Amino acid sequence: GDVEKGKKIFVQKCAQCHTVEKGGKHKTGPNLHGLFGRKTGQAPGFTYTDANKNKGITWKEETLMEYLENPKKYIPGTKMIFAGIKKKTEREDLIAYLKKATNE
Amino acid sequence: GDVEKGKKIFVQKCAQCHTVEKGGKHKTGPNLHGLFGRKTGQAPGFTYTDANKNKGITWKEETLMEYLENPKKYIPGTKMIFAGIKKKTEREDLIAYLKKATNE
Ligand code: HEC
Ligand code: HEC
Repeated sequence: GDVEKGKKIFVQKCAQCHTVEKGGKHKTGPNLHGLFGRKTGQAPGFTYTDANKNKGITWKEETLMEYLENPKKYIPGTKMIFAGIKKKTEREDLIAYLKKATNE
Repeated sequence: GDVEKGKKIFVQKCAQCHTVEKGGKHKTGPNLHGLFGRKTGQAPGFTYTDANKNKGITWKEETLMEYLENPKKYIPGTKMIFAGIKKKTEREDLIAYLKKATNE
């Protein structure tokens, strides 16, 4: 496998949701450091879907190859969920901005 | 509603997938200009999910307040699916980079 190319692909298709650095922060997705040898859905502090939580497989070259070709196929139920906004005043302020900008 | 606050929220939580300016572009999500007083899934040239496409309700403060607190709940089926990496060589390259970066 070609590392330099893989780095570019990661930066374009994955970096937006995942960090790989040790101690890396969780974003939309979980930090991926120490991924090889780790079972699905074990990154401490992250909230996985039951699908990702129960896949029951170990991440490594082979599993990643199948998974990466089509995530939903390998782990039916895996998806990105649009983060809700629980605070009422925040939703009110956001809508006020939306009402103005989407109409100007 | 506090426009100034909504503006910051929008930019930090929504701008990455949505643009609101008239003639704006579609990103991971559709441009939201003209959103109010119009039914769901009406953005020209954007392919929504059947879920978002058939919610049928009309966007306005009321409906937006309920939707924003929990998208999935107000529109069962709305989500983002993880795109696969069709090219076998890219998957290999990506995996090599991950193997390097997640251990170092
Ligand atoms: C956000 C829009 C993401 C993009 C783009 C990518 N992934 Fe992701 N990934 C994301 C989340 C929120 C999740 C968990 C979803 C769930 O079902 O709970 C994941 C998970 C993974 C995993 C598994 C991690 C684990 O089990 O600990 C891997 C290995 C993974 N994603 C890899 C990955 C790569 C390499 C991406 C680009 C090709 C990529 N993801 C993009 C969110 C997002
Ligand atoms: C990218 C990950 C997104 C983020 C972050 C936000 N939204 Fe989004 N939004 C996104 C998509 C891909 C879709 C459509 C999905 C589908 O089911 O087809 C949407 C949809 C909306 C809509 C409805 C548009 C319509 O009915 O025409 C609204 C009102 C909306 N999104 C608003 C919104 C706001 C204000 C966000 C941040 C607070 C936000 N979304 C983030 C993708 C993404």
